[PDB]
Amino acid sequence: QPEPDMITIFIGTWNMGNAPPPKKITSWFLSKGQGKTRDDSADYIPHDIYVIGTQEDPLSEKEWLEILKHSLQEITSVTFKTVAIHTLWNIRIVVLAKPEHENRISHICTDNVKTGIANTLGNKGAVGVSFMFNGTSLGFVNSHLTSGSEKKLRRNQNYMNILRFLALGDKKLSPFNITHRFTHLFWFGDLNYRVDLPTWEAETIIQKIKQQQYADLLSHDQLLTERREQKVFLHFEEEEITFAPTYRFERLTRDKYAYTKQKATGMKYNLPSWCDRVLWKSYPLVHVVCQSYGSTSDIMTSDHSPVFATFEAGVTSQFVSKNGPGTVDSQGQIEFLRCYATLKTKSQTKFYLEFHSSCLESFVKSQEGENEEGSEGELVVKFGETLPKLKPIISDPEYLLDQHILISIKSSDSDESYGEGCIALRLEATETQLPIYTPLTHHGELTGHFQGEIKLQTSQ
Ligand SMILES: Cc1ncc(CNc2cncc(F)c2)s1
Repeated sequence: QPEPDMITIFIGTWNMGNAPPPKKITSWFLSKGQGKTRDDSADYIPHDIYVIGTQEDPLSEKEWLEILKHSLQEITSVTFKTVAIHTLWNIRIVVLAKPEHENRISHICTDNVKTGIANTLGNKGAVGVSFMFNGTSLGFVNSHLTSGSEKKLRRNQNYMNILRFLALGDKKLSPFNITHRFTHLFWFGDLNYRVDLPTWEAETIIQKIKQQQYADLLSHDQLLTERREQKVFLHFEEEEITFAPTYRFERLTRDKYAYTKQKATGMKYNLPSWCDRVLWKSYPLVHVVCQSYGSTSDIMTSDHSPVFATFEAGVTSQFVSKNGPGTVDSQGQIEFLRCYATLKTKSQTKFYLEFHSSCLESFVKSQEGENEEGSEGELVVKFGETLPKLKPIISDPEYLLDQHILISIKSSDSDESYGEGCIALRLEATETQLPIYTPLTHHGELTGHFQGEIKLQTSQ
Protein backbone atom coordinates (compact mmCIF):
# COMPACT_ATOMS: atom_id res chain seq x y z
CA GLN A 1 0.00 0.00 0.00
CA PRO A 2 1.92 3.11 -1.25
CA GLU A 3 2.56 6.22 0.91
CA PRO A 4 0.66 9.28 -0.30
CA ASP A 5 2.35 12.32 -1.93
CA MET A 6 -0.82 14.42 -1.38
CA ILE A 7 -3.57 14.59 1.27
CA THR A 8 -6.67 16.67 1.65
CA ILE A 9 -7.27 18.68 4.81
CA PHE A 10 -10.59 20.12 6.01
CA ILE A 11 -10.38 23.24 8.22
CA GLY A 12 -13.56 24.39 10.01
CA THR A 13 -14.05 27.44 12.20
CA TRP A 14 -17.30 28.12 14.04
CA ASN A 15 -18.12 30.56 16.83
CA MET A 16 -21.03 28.64 18.37
CA GLY A 17 -22.39 31.62 20.38
CA ASN A 18 -22.54 29.47 23.58
CA ALA A 19 -25.50 27.49 22.09
CA PRO A 20 -25.63 23.77 21.34
CA PRO A 21 -25.47 22.85 17.65
CA PRO A 22 -28.48 21.71 15.69
CA LYS A 23 -29.00 17.99 15.03
CA LYS A 24 -27.47 18.06 11.52
CA ILE A 25 -24.17 19.84 10.74
CA THR A 26 -23.05 17.70 7.75
CA SER A 27 -23.22 20.73 5.35
CA TRP A 28 -20.14 22.13 7.17
CA PHE A 29 -17.96 19.05 6.52
CA LEU A 30 -19.28 18.78 2.93
CA SER A 31 -18.23 22.40 2.10
CA LYS A 32 -21.83 23.28 1.02
CA GLY A 33 -23.48 26.71 1.23
CA GLN A 34 -22.09 30.01 -0.06
CA GLY A 35 -18.66 30.85 -1.55
CA LYS A 36 -16.22 28.39 -3.14
CA THR A 37 -18.08 25.09 -2.50
CA ARG A 38 -17.18 21.45 -3.02
CA ASP A 39 -18.62 19.44 -5.95
CA ASP A 40 -21.49 17.01 -5.03
CA SER A 41 -19.54 14.20 -6.79
CA ALA A 42 -16.98 14.30 -3.88
CA ASP A 43 -19.49 14.04 -1.02
CA TYR A 44 -18.60 10.40 -0.08
CA ILE A 45 -14.81 10.95 -0.43
CA PRO A 46 -13.38 11.50 3.04
CA HIS A 47 -10.75 14.14 3.64
CA ASP A 48 -7.54 12.72 5.14
CA ILE A 49 -7.56 15.08 8.16
CA TYR A 50 -10.39 17.19 9.64
CA VAL A 51 -9.42 20.11 11.91
CA ILE A 52 -12.35 21.70 13.74
CA GLY A 53 -11.93 25.02 15.57
CA THR A 54 -14.71 26.32 17.76
CA GLN A 55 -15.12 29.48 19.79
CA GLU A 56 -17.78 30.15 22.45
CA ASP A 57 -18.18 26.33 22.52
CA PRO A 58 -20.61 25.30 25.33
CA LEU A 59 -20.12 21.50 24.93
CA SER A 60 -17.84 19.16 26.79
CA GLU A 61 -15.04 17.56 24.76
CA LYS A 62 -16.91 14.24 24.96
CA GLU A 63 -20.16 15.76 23.73
CA TRP A 64 -18.54 17.56 20.77
CA LEU A 65 -16.37 14.58 19.75
CA GLU A 66 -19.46 12.34 19.62
CA ILE A 67 -21.26 14.88 17.36
CA LEU A 68 -18.24 15.29 15.10
CA LYS A 69 -17.49 11.58 14.71
CA HIS A 70 -21.20 10.68 14.12
CA SER A 71 -21.35 13.50 11.49
CA LEU A 72 -18.29 12.23 9.57
CA GLN A 73 -19.45 8.58 9.87
CA GLU A 74 -22.84 9.58 8.33
CA ILE A 75 -21.09 11.41 5.42
CA THR A 76 -18.26 8.95 4.69
CA SER A 77 -19.14 5.61 6.42
CA VAL A 78 -15.61 5.93 8.00
CA THR A 79 -15.01 5.94 11.78
CA PHE A 80 -12.36 8.67 12.22
CA LYS A 81 -9.56 8.42 14.82
CA THR A 82 -9.06 11.27 17.28
CA VAL A 83 -5.51 12.71 16.83
CA ALA A 84 -5.83 15.51 19.40
CA ILE A 85 -8.31 17.69 21.26
CA HIS A 86 -7.36 20.79 23.24
CA THR A 87 -9.57 23.40 24.93
CA LEU A 88 -8.77 26.81 26.52
CA TRP A 89 -11.91 28.21 28.17
CA ASN A 90 -14.46 27.98 25.34
CA ILE A 91 -11.91 27.85 22.47
CA ARG A 92 -11.35 24.35 21.16
CA ILE A 93 -9.50 22.43 18.50
CA VAL A 94 -10.25 18.83 17.40
CA VAL A 95 -8.10 16.90 14.91
CA LEU A 96 -9.55 13.72 13.32
CA ALA A 97 -7.88 11.50 10.73
CA LYS A 98 -8.78 8.45 8.62
CA PRO A 99 -7.81 5.25 10.51
CA GLU A 100 -5.27 4.28 7.79
CA HIS A 101 -3.23 7.39 8.86
CA GLU A 102 -2.89 6.36 12.53
CA ASN A 103 0.65 4.87 12.01
CA ARG A 104 1.61 7.86 9.73
CA ILE A 105 0.97 10.46 12.50
CA SER A 106 3.49 11.06 15.29
CA HIS A 107 4.97 13.83 17.50
CA ILE A 108 1.52 15.17 18.43
CA CYS A 109 1.80 18.48 20.38
CA THR A 110 -0.91 20.77 21.84
CA ASP A 111 -0.64 24.18 23.43
CA ASN A 112 -2.64 27.31 24.17
CA VAL A 113 -1.91 31.03 24.63
CA LYS A 114 -4.01 33.38 26.80
CA THR A 115 -3.95 36.94 25.38
CA GLY A 116 -4.46 40.23 27.23
CA ILE A 117 -3.57 41.45 30.79
CA ALA A 118 -5.85 41.84 33.90
CA ASN A 119 -9.21 43.22 32.39
CA THR A 120 -8.52 41.55 28.97
CA LEU A 121 -7.15 38.18 30.32
CA GLY A 122 -9.77 35.46 30.76
CA ASN A 123 -11.53 34.53 27.56
CA LYS A 124 -9.51 35.34 24.34
CA GLY A 125 -6.50 33.44 23.03
CA ALA A 126 -5.63 30.46 20.93
CA VAL A 127 -5.27 26.68 20.96
CA GLY A 128 -3.12 24.68 18.58
CA VAL A 129 -2.09 21.24 17.49
CA SER A 130 0.98 20.01 15.57
CA PHE A 131 2.14 16.63 14.37
CA MET A 132 4.23 14.92 11.74
CA PHE A 133 2.43 13.18 8.88
CA ASN A 134 5.17 10.87 7.47
CA GLY A 135 7.97 13.34 6.51
CA THR A 136 5.74 16.47 6.61
CA SER A 137 5.14 18.71 9.62
CA LEU A 138 1.60 20.17 10.06
CA GLY A 139 0.52 22.97 12.47
CA PHE A 140 -2.97 24.20 13.24
CA VAL A 141 -3.98 27.31 15.20
CA ASN A 142 -7.53 28.24 16.29
CA SER A 143 -7.63 31.76 17.72
CA HIS A 144 -10.43 33.89 19.16
CA LEU A 145 -9.08 37.43 18.95
CA THR A 146 -10.30 40.61 20.67
CA SER A 147 -13.79 41.77 19.57
CA GLY A 148 -15.04 45.19 18.54
CA SER A 149 -14.72 47.29 15.39
CA GLU A 150 -12.34 49.85 17.02
CA LYS A 151 -9.86 47.21 18.30
CA LYS A 152 -7.99 46.13 15.16
CA LEU A 153 -4.63 47.09 16.75
CA ARG A 154 -5.46 44.83 19.75
CA ARG A 155 -6.19 41.95 17.35
CA ASN A 156 -2.83 42.52 15.68
CA GLN A 157 -1.12 42.43 19.12
CA ASN A 158 -3.06 39.22 19.96
CA TYR A 159 -1.74 37.69 16.72
CA MET A 160 1.89 38.55 17.60
CA ASN A 161 1.49 37.17 21.17
CA ILE A 162 0.03 33.90 19.85
CA LEU A 163 2.80 33.29 17.23
CA ARG A 164 5.50 34.19 19.79
CA PHE A 165 4.27 32.06 22.70
CA LEU A 166 2.45 29.06 21.20
CA ALA A 167 4.86 26.15 21.73
CA LEU A 168 4.19 23.65 18.94
CA GLY A 169 6.43 21.56 16.70
CA ASP A 170 10.11 20.68 17.12
CA LYS A 171 11.52 22.42 20.27
CA LYS A 172 15.04 21.98 18.76
CA LEU A 173 14.02 24.72 16.26
CA SER A 174 14.74 27.17 19.11
CA PRO A 175 15.16 30.38 17.01
CA PHE A 176 11.91 29.74 15.12
CA ASN A 177 8.31 30.56 15.99
CA ILE A 178 5.31 28.62 14.69
CA THR A 179 5.43 30.67 11.40
CA HIS A 180 8.62 28.71 10.45
CA ARG A 181 8.22 25.34 12.21
CA PHE A 182 5.81 23.60 9.79
CA THR A 183 5.74 22.52 6.16
CA HIS A 184 2.08 23.66 6.27
CA LEU A 185 0.59 25.98 8.96
CA PHE A 186 -3.17 26.69 9.03
CA TRP A 187 -4.37 29.57 11.18
CA PHE A 188 -8.15 30.04 11.55
CA GLY A 189 -10.71 31.22 14.03
CA ASP A 190 -12.95 34.07 15.02
CA LEU A 191 -10.27 36.60 14.15
CA ASN A 192 -12.91 39.32 14.77
CA TYR A 193 -11.76 41.78 12.08
CA ARG A 194 -14.66 43.94 10.89
CA VAL A 195 -15.87 45.80 7.80
CA ASP A 196 -14.79 49.38 8.57
CA LEU A 197 -17.64 51.50 7.23
CA PRO A 198 -19.68 54.08 9.12
CA THR A 199 -22.51 52.88 11.41
CA TRP A 200 -25.00 55.04 9.39
CA GLU A 201 -24.25 52.73 6.37
CA ALA A 202 -25.61 49.52 8.05
CA GLU A 203 -28.70 49.27 5.82
CA THR A 204 -26.63 50.05 2.71
CA ILE A 205 -24.25 47.21 3.67
CA ILE A 206 -27.24 44.83 4.16
CA GLN A 207 -28.52 45.84 0.67
CA LYS A 208 -25.10 45.06 -0.87
CA ILE A 209 -25.06 41.63 0.84
CA LYS A 210 -28.58 40.84 -0.53
CA GLN A 211 -27.29 41.71 -4.07
CA GLN A 212 -24.21 39.48 -3.49
CA GLN A 213 -22.02 42.55 -4.21
CA TYR A 214 -19.16 42.09 -1.74
CA ALA A 215 -16.42 44.21 -3.45
CA ASP A 216 -17.12 47.55 -1.71
CA LEU A 217 -17.39 45.66 1.61
CA LEU A 218 -14.18 43.56 1.22
CA SER A 219 -12.25 46.76 0.30
CA HIS A 220 -13.00 47.87 3.94
CA ASP A 221 -12.32 44.51 5.63
CA GLN A 222 -9.81 45.18 8.37
CA LEU A 223 -7.95 41.88 7.94
CA LEU A 224 -7.37 42.44 4.19
CA THR A 225 -6.32 46.10 4.74
CA GLU A 226 -4.06 45.29 7.75
CA ARG A 227 -2.46 42.43 5.73
CA ARG A 228 -1.92 44.76 2.71
CA GLU A 229 -0.16 47.24 5.08
CA GLN A 230 2.00 44.37 6.54
CA LYS A 231 0.54 44.91 10.05
CA VAL A 232 -0.53 41.27 10.66
CA PHE A 233 -0.35 37.78 9.08
CA LEU A 234 2.76 38.66 7.05
CA HIS A 235 3.52 35.89 4.50
CA PHE A 236 0.17 34.11 5.00
CA GLU A 237 -2.35 33.37 2.20
CA GLU A 238 -6.16 33.54 2.22
CA GLU A 239 -8.48 32.37 -0.56
CA GLU A 240 -10.71 35.04 -2.12
CA ILE A 241 -13.91 35.56 -0.12
CA THR A 242 -17.08 34.95 -2.19
CA PHE A 243 -19.56 34.28 0.68
CA ALA A 244 -21.64 36.76 2.69
CA PRO A 245 -20.37 38.11 6.00
CA THR A 246 -20.65 35.36 8.66
CA TYR A 247 -21.50 37.68 11.59
CA ARG A 248 -23.72 38.99 13.18
CA PHE A 249 -26.96 37.04 12.47
CA GLU A 250 -30.21 36.79 14.36
CA ARG A 251 -30.30 33.18 15.61
CA LEU A 252 -32.61 30.49 14.04
CA THR A 253 -32.68 32.22 10.60
CA ARG A 254 -30.03 33.61 8.19
CA ASP A 255 -32.49 36.22 6.86
CA LYS A 256 -31.39 39.00 9.26
CA TYR A 257 -28.19 40.65 10.31
CA ALA A 258 -28.47 41.96 13.93
CA TYR A 259 -26.13 44.96 13.89
CA THR A 260 -27.74 47.60 16.17
CA LYS A 261 -26.29 48.48 19.60
CA GLN A 262 -27.95 46.69 22.55
CA LYS A 263 -27.12 46.36 26.28
CA ALA A 264 -26.07 42.73 25.47
CA THR A 265 -23.41 44.12 23.01
CA GLY A 266 -22.04 46.71 25.45
CA MET A 267 -23.90 49.29 23.31
CA LYS A 268 -21.58 48.47 20.36
CA TYR A 269 -22.65 48.15 16.71
CA ASN A 270 -21.76 44.90 14.98
CA LEU A 271 -21.93 45.78 11.30
CA PRO A 272 -21.88 42.67 9.08
CA SER A 273 -18.32 41.33 9.01
CA TRP A 274 -16.10 38.44 7.95
CA CYS A 275 -15.05 37.58 11.50
CA ASP A 276 -14.48 33.87 10.76
CA ARG A 277 -11.42 33.13 8.60
CA VAL A 278 -8.92 30.55 7.40
CA LEU A 279 -5.37 31.46 6.41
CA TRP A 280 -2.29 29.36 5.71
CA LYS A 281 1.45 29.52 5.22
CA SER A 282 3.42 26.71 3.58
CA TYR A 283 7.16 26.43 2.93
CA PRO A 284 8.31 27.71 -0.46
CA LEU A 285 7.49 25.53 -3.52
CA VAL A 286 5.45 23.00 -1.52
CA HIS A 287 2.11 22.09 -3.19
CA VAL A 288 -0.89 23.64 -1.39
CA VAL A 289 -4.15 24.46 -3.19
CA CYS A 290 -7.36 25.71 -1.61
CA GLN A 291 -10.28 23.66 -3.04
CA SER A 292 -13.13 25.28 -1.01
CA TYR A 293 -13.67 28.39 1.14
CA GLY A 294 -17.18 29.24 2.18
CA SER A 295 -19.87 29.34 4.81
CA THR A 296 -22.87 27.17 5.56
CA SER A 297 -26.42 28.48 5.09
CA ASP A 298 -28.40 25.87 7.12
CA ILE A 299 -26.68 25.95 10.62
CA MET A 300 -28.42 28.77 12.48
CA THR A 301 -28.02 28.14 16.29
CA SER A 302 -25.27 30.81 16.53
CA ASP A 303 -24.97 34.47 15.60
CA HIS A 304 -22.08 33.26 13.42
CA SER A 305 -22.25 30.88 10.45
CA PRO A 306 -19.66 28.12 10.23
CA VAL A 307 -16.78 28.58 7.78
CA PHE A 308 -15.09 25.75 5.86
CA ALA A 309 -11.90 25.58 3.87
CA THR A 310 -10.31 22.52 2.23
CA PHE A 311 -6.82 22.06 0.87
CA GLU A 312 -4.70 19.73 -1.21
CA ALA A 313 -1.36 19.56 0.53
CA GLY A 314 1.90 17.98 -0.58
CA VAL A 315 3.40 15.41 1.78
CA THR A 316 6.59 13.39 1.68
CA SER A 317 7.54 9.88 2.87
CA GLN A 318 9.57 8.88 5.96
CA PHE A 319 12.76 8.22 3.84
CA VAL A 320 15.33 5.49 4.77
CA SER A 321 18.61 4.82 2.87
CA LYS A 322 21.59 2.43 3.39
CA ASN A 323 23.27 5.55 4.96
CA GLY A 324 20.89 8.13 6.60
CA PRO A 325 19.17 8.08 9.02
CA GLY A 326 22.05 7.72 11.58
CA THR A 327 24.93 8.79 9.31
CA VAL A 328 25.60 11.31 6.45
CA ASP A 329 25.52 10.37 2.69
CA SER A 330 28.93 11.74 1.51
CA GLN A 331 27.40 11.99 -2.06
CA GLY A 332 25.25 14.99 -0.89
CA GLN A 333 26.20 18.61 -0.10
CA ILE A 334 24.66 22.13 0.07
CA GLU A 335 26.95 25.12 -0.61
CA PHE A 336 26.12 28.86 -0.17
CA LEU A 337 28.02 31.38 -2.38
CA ARG A 338 28.01 35.24 -2.26
CA CYS A 339 25.44 35.30 0.62
CA TYR A 340 24.47 38.42 2.52
CA ALA A 341 21.85 39.40 5.08
CA THR A 342 20.30 42.88 4.98
CA LEU A 343 18.95 43.86 8.42
CA LYS A 344 16.71 46.74 9.56
CA THR A 345 18.54 46.86 12.97
CA LYS A 346 20.40 49.88 14.38
CA SER A 347 22.65 47.42 16.36
CA GLN A 348 26.38 46.97 15.48
CA THR A 349 27.03 43.47 17.06
CA LYS A 350 28.68 40.84 14.81
CA PHE A 351 26.19 38.24 13.50
CA TYR A 352 26.34 34.53 12.68
CA LEU A 353 23.91 32.14 10.99
CA GLU A 354 22.26 28.91 12.10
CA PHE A 355 21.04 26.45 9.45
CA HIS A 356 18.30 24.08 10.70
CA SER A 357 16.77 21.26 8.71
CA SER A 358 15.50 17.68 9.24
CA CYS A 359 17.90 16.80 6.33
CA LEU A 360 20.82 17.54 8.78
CA GLU A 361 21.86 15.44 11.80
CA SER A 362 21.83 18.71 13.82
CA PHE A 363 21.84 22.46 13.16
CA VAL A 364 24.99 24.16 11.81
CA LYS A 365 26.50 27.42 13.13
CA SER A 366 28.43 29.70 10.71
CA GLN A 367 31.40 31.97 11.39
CA GLU A 368 30.61 35.64 12.02
CA GLY A 369 29.81 37.71 8.89
CA GLU A 370 31.49 41.00 7.85
CA ASN A 371 29.33 44.09 8.64
CA GLU A 372 29.24 46.85 5.98
CA GLU A 373 27.10 50.07 5.99
CA GLY A 374 24.48 49.97 3.13
CA SER A 375 23.83 53.09 0.93
CA GLU A 376 20.30 53.86 2.41
CA GLY A 377 21.38 53.46 6.11
CA GLU A 378 20.85 49.62 6.62
CA LEU A 379 23.12 46.87 7.96
CA VAL A 380 24.58 44.45 5.33
CA VAL A 381 26.19 41.33 6.80
CA LYS A 382 28.46 39.63 4.22
CA PHE A 383 29.26 35.90 4.47
CA GLY A 384 30.96 35.71 1.00
CA GLU A 385 32.18 32.09 0.47
CA THR A 386 32.82 31.58 4.24
CA LEU A 387 29.55 29.57 5.00
CA PRO A 388 29.89 25.89 6.15
CA LYS A 389 29.20 23.18 3.52
CA LEU A 390 26.03 21.36 4.79
CA LYS A 391 26.09 17.53 4.81
CA PRO A 392 22.58 16.04 4.38
CA ILE A 393 21.82 12.59 5.92
CA ILE A 394 20.41 11.35 2.57
CA SER A 395 21.75 12.30 -0.94
CA ASP A 396 18.91 10.84 -3.09
CA PRO A 397 17.53 13.79 -5.14
CA GLU A 398 13.94 12.40 -4.68
CA TYR A 399 14.44 13.17 -0.96
CA LEU A 400 16.80 16.17 -0.96
CA LEU A 401 15.02 18.38 -3.56
CA ASP A 402 11.88 18.21 -1.30
CA GLN A 403 13.71 19.62 1.77
CA HIS A 404 14.03 23.13 3.20
CA ILE A 405 16.73 25.00 5.15
CA LEU A 406 15.60 27.33 7.93
CA ILE A 407 18.04 30.25 8.52
CA SER A 408 18.38 32.33 11.68
CA ILE A 409 20.75 35.32 11.86
CA LYS A 410 21.86 35.68 15.53
CA SER A 411 23.77 38.36 17.46
CA SER A 412 27.22 37.13 18.66
CA ASP A 413 26.73 39.37 21.78
CA SER A 414 23.31 38.00 22.92
CA ASP A 415 22.73 34.84 20.76
CA GLU A 416 19.21 36.30 20.13
CA SER A 417 17.77 35.82 16.59
CA TYR A 418 17.35 39.04 14.64
CA GLY A 419 15.66 37.27 11.69
CA GLU A 420 14.37 33.92 10.50
CA GLY A 421 13.56 32.65 7.02
CA CYS A 422 13.39 29.53 4.85
CA ILE A 423 15.05 28.37 1.61
CA ALA A 424 13.60 25.59 -0.59
CA LEU A 425 15.98 22.96 -2.06
CA ARG A 426 13.45 22.41 -4.96
CA LEU A 427 16.02 23.86 -7.45
CA GLU A 428 15.90 24.20 -11.25
CA ALA A 429 19.29 22.41 -11.44
CA THR A 430 21.85 20.55 -9.32
CA GLU A 431 25.67 21.12 -9.36
CA THR A 432 24.72 24.68 -10.65
CA GLN A 433 25.02 28.07 -8.83
CA LEU A 434 21.44 29.41 -8.49
CA PRO A 435 19.98 32.50 -6.81
CA ILE A 436 18.29 32.00 -3.39
CA TYR A 437 16.24 34.50 -1.37
CA THR A 438 14.10 34.67 1.77
CA PRO A 439 12.65 37.55 3.69
CA LEU A 440 13.67 37.53 7.38
CA THR A 441 11.17 38.06 10.19
CA HIS A 442 11.36 38.17 13.97
CA HIS A 443 8.21 37.84 16.10
CA GLY A 444 6.54 37.56 12.64
CA GLU A 445 7.50 41.12 11.57
CA LEU A 446 9.85 41.95 8.72
CA THR A 447 13.45 42.50 9.93
CA GLY A 448 15.48 42.03 6.73
CA HIS A 449 16.38 39.74 3.86
CA PHE A 450 18.83 36.94 3.07
CA GLN A 451 20.04 36.38 -0.50
CA GLY A 452 22.90 34.70 -2.29
CA GLU A 453 23.47 31.59 -4.35
CA ILE A 454 23.21 27.88 -3.65
CA LYS A 455 24.88 24.84 -5.25
CA LEU A 456 23.22 21.49 -4.42
CA GLN A 457 24.94 18.12 -5.04
CA THR A 458 22.72 14.99 -4.97
CA SER A 459 23.65 11.34 -5.70
CA GLN A 460 22.36 11.95 -9.31
C1 LIG B 1 -0.42 39.89 1.16
C2 LIG B 1 -1.46 40.80 0.52
N1 LIG B 1 -1.35 41.33 -0.75
C3 LIG B 1 -2.52 42.15 -1.08
C4 LIG B 1 -3.42 42.16 0.00
C5 LIG B 1 -4.75 42.91 0.01
N2 LIG B 1 -5.81 42.16 -0.65
C6 LIG B 1 -7.14 42.72 -0.74
C7 LIG B 1 -8.19 41.97 -1.29
N3 LIG B 1 -9.41 42.48 -1.38
C8 LIG B 1 -9.68 43.70 -0.94
C9 LIG B 1 -8.69 44.50 -0.38
F1 LIG B 1 -8.95 45.75 0.08
C10 LIG B 1 -7.40 44.00 -0.27
S1 LIG B 1 -2.85 41.28 1.21
